[PDB]
Amino acid sequence: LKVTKAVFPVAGLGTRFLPATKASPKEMLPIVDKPLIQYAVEEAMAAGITEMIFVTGRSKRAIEDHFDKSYEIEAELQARGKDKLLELVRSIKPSHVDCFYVRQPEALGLGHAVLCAEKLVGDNPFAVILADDLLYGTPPVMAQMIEVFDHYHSSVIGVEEIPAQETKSYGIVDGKEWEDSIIKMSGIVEKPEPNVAPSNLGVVGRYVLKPRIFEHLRALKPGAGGELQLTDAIQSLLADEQVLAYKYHGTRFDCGSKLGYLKATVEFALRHPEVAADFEEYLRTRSPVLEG
Amino acid sequence: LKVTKAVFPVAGLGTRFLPATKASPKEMLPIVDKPLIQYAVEEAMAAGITEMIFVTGRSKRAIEDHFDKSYEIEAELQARGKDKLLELVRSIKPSHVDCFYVRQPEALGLGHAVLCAEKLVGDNPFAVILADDLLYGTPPVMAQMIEVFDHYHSSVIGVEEIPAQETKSYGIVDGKEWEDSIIKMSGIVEKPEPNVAPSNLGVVGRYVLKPRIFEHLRALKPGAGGELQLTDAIQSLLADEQVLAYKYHGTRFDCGSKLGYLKATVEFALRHPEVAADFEEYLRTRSPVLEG
Amino acid sequence: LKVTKAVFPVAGLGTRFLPATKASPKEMLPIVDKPLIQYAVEEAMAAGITEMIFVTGRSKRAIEDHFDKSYEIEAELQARGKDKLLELVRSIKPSHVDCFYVRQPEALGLGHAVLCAEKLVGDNPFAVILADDLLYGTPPVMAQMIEVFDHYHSSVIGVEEIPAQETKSYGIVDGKEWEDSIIKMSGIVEKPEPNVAPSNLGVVGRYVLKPRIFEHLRALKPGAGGELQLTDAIQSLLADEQVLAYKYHGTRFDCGSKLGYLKATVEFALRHPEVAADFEEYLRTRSPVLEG
Amino acid sequence: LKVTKAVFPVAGLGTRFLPATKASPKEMLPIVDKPLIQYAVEEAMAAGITEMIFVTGRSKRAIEDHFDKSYEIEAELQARGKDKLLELVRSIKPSHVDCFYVRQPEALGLGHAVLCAEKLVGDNPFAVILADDLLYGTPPVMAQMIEVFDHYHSSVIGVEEIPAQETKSYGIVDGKEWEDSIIKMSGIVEKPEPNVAPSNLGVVGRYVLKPRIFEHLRALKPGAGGELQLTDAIQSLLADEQVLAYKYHGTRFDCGSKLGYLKATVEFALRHPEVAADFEEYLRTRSPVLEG
Repeated sequence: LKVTKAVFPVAGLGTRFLPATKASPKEMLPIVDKPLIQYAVEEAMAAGITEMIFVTGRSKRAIEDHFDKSYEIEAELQARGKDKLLELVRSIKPSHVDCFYVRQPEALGLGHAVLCAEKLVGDNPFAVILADDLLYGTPPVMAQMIEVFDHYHSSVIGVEEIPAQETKSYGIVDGKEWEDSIIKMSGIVEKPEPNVAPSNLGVVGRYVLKPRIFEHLRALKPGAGGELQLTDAIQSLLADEQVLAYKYHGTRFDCGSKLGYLKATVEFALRHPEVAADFEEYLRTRSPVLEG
Repeated sequence: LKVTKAVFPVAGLGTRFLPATKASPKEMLPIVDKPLIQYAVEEAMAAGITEMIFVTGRSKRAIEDHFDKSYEIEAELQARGKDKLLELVRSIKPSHVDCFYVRQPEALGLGHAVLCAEKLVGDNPFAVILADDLLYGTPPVMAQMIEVFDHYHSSVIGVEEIPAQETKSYGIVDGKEWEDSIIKMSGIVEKPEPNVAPSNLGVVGRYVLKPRIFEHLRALKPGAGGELQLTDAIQSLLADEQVLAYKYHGTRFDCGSKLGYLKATVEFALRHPEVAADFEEYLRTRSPVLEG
Repeated sequence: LKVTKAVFPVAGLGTRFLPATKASPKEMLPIVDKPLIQYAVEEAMAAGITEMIFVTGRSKRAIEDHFDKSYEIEAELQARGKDKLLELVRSIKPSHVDCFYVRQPEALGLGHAVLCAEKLVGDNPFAVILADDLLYGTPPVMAQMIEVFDHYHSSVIGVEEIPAQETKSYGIVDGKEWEDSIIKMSGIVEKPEPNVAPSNLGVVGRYVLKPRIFEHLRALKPGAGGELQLTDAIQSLLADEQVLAYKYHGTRFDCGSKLGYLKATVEFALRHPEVAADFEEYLRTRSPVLEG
Repeated sequence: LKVTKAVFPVAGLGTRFLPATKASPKEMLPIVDKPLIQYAVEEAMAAGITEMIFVTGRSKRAIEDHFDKSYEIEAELQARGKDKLLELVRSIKPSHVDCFYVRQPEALGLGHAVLCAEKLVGDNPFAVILADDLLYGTPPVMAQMIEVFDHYHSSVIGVEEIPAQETKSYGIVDGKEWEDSIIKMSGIVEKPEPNVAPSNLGVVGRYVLKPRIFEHLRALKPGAGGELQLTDAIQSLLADEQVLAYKYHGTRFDCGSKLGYLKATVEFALRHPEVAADFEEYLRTRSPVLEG
């Protein structure tokens, strides 16, 4: 059983980024020169995934027009004779990668977004990648997680040791450590108060899910708006079969926050061949007072 | 004669920002949490301008959907009970500000973009603002320039002392200094070699133009694609009436370049009440090695 | 004072055409092979008008994409070598015609839509054309009305004799005939009861307005939703200066109704070079029974 | 093995409908008050199909916005208190129906569009429905064809008797009749000359295909542009397993042609609750002269 598909929820309101996210989801925010969602798709590609399923909401066109062919932009590029840039634009969606679109009509949360993709995933394991968790890993984090999935044939939840006083911001897993970095999960709890959290292992926006999850999602009684909690479906699933938590190696930038977006911008600029040296020299010599 | 209108060319390919500008013009790039074009519109508003004319090209919808009312986003905001954010979203286009759209069908340069707006400006003086020149001024730069225009009733070209070896990147003005910061222009030349440049005063993306400019634009024989050089029209205009260069005070970020975009991000983050303190402490303590 | 501008309110919900108008304004409905709004723009062009001002609302993109350039459609035509269809596509917006867009954020009616366009019209007389009134006239109706305006330099209201029992569907004018088909208006009333209507001359969706109309729209007490009844502004205007009603020659199809749209389709098909002869023969021989 | 999925190629350039199809695919053309593609989706729904796969090209947004939720149109309906029109709008995409989108970046024909959808169909039989073939059948034609598929578990090709001199416009099947209206196919040929055509049974835009078809599409030598002739893949398939042609009962309108579109408009108008009686009376009494 090989994972060839990834589901990307890309209806991010980005309240912490208004007004920038007025007309585009937060997953389209650029880090230096590349949208968050493209980093995420490239991470999926590095894990062997070739079918990208985008679950869109408002401003779907920012996502669609990013990955779909643009005749007008290739015209402008061809007209300016910019041949390297032409191939850069084509590489956003290589020929062997497919992009499919499905709608989440109402912003009803992650579990609902996953369930919307059910009949596009079919009877197949699949990745779920939240692009506002920007991850740097060697190899990429989803590639690490596909290694785990290929070995154990169990769902894999990406987790990270987080500060004990911040457990109210994370889903928190419980279980016994198995091998290095792998926890056989006995439970998952959504945003526990620090004094009740069963561990310091918080869920990050990376999952490999076996298709049985859809069955458990469908069984949940929804909330007020109709929200389905993916955590409740995961909790229900591990009662029936093995579910693993994987402590990935790498660095996370929480680009659901402006601070994390700024850290990501700084770190990736300093790795960017076009600007790294000049940007470092700028940080070293900048004046503290902005003159108007 | 009061300036109530501003023309914003917003068909920026952003070759230096591909792939981020695949589906949105470079003028929509965010600085922390606000698109460049919104900074520019706010600068025009600070100068008393109330009619915003956007000259669009590819991906016009990123611009239109930013300034036009969104029913879906206000629905999401109302559904989440986020009332301060609701007013933030409404303030993108205050009730007393109008936004009009006109097309530049082909990317044929700035003079062509200005001429496309002729019959929307009418027989009125108007501002031209290039949003990828991000300016910080107290008061804002266009407000400074409208002060000059209201006093002299002559076109005003925003200029800046630039390094002598970089004159090939700028239009360069010539003339006699009049009062503090004001040059009565005798000529303007597009991108001269350093050893021939008549001054070190380079044109930045800010203009106040009297409507006679349209006549001079129309008189120009176009280039290969049909490009019209605004510089040639300005050169032609000053032969007939007074045209002034204004040395504004403030700081410019060249956000047509990735480096300038990064400097702008850093400087405006350190002024941003939500992140300034944490971002400074991050810059002070960050590790030099990114761990994968 | 020549009329060079026309205002086209194109926020038509087409409740009578749902679900067809789900994602497109009713003014984009095709008559045989051409949208209603393109018939209206061609009528304006025949009257010498060269600036088209579209007051958009919901689904603005169907209108914008129709009149703006499309590279992808021209790439598909180019790839199929289909040549005459290129001149046809280019003819949708000839080089000497400008298209400008302004938003009516809330669908508040015709008088309000006219006021939204004020700063695009400036201090100029202008046509107002409701495209869901499809008019066939030789010469075109707006061309007839501009001839009237050029002769009298007064606002012109298009009218037609309507059945006496239908006056509650129309604005109804009153006055005295002055030359063949020209009424010097003494009054206008919005939707009178038949037994109270002062004439049988009902207003159709064609106007030539002098810019004094904007001051009269502002003087109006708004309706409960904020509507400004254009009829009441015309009533106010004619107290200060001459306003004329013009009994145009030609045929109207009320394409605000499904029945008028079908009649229009039949009549224009029977004049269409490609289908007229074959469609008439089909209407002559068609079987009344539809086999299922 | 039930058919739950239908593939709708909707990249139709509608060269015969320009300029109407400038900004909208021909499959969005309305018949009275409903787009062709919605008739096609309703026919699929009547056959028990619940996953609609749209293979888009140029102007994908007209198709997407038709089937996806619109908050602004529902806000305008809500503000006008128009209630039954809400159920009508919601009925465009009922809760139990999923809409998925895949791109055909280059307009390379039907067989190629079917292969583009392969990974959305998976290992499942599927319907293929060309919406510009408007079919009226009681029960609907795809419902008739699914009954055939459920009975024989073989691919089903929709066919109709066509005039012998028109075979160069059709794929033409050959075989032996097996039950009323069912032909066990021995061959199929794309557009034979009349004197060479093996039958008068022409293929219409309705198919039920088993997923073995994808392997046969891949085995085909591509056309000069990269096209894959679906007819040749069906010819290849029937050498390995049973393929049936089904002579449906009902009436076809070729809405790839302006004349068929007009006939469809007339016939469906004459069955429409709101206009049938009044439209028939207009056709009976209409004057042949159009007054200008």
